[PDB]
Amino acid sequence: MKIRKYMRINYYIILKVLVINGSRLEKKRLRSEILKRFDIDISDGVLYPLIDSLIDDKILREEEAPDGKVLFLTEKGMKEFEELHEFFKKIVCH
Amino acid sequence: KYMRINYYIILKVLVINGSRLEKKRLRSEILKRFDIDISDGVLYPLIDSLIDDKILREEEAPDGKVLFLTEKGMKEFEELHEFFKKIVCHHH
Repeated sequence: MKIRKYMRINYYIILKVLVINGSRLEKKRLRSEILKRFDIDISDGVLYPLIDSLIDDKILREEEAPDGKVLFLTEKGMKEFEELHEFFKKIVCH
Repeated sequence: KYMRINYYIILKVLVINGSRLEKKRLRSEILKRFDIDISDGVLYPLIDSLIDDKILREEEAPDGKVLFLTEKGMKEFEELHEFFKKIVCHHH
């Protein structure tokens, strides 16, 4: 296996927070969710570009809703999460 | 600069090998231990950068240059390991 572009902790964390919330989360809550679940504070200027890349690569989907935009994890994204989860488990965990 | 995960894998492979490893065996060891293929194009300059950071040191020897994780190096791995472990392993 070669190292691939999403093998970064912040991508894993974003995908994990989606899976945690049943593959659906309002965009305005992502930063808070990450902070409360992982104790990590990602700035806006770093976070939302990561989100954009995921959305434009069809890992995430975004639907415009009246009370904020909603993020969805796609089938492609769930498969990527599973790949990333196995990768990080293999190199980090016992 | 390179993706940080490479830095972690390098330090981990050194720690697993008792903080010492022949430079030539690093690529093979990473593949053996983790089934991860990392290029010499990434590995070698990254090693030089970690040497400038005093994270590794490089002894000359036959049958080749030997890499050593410093005390600084070991502390930096532990910190990063603890950081990743809480995120990834048995989290929530």
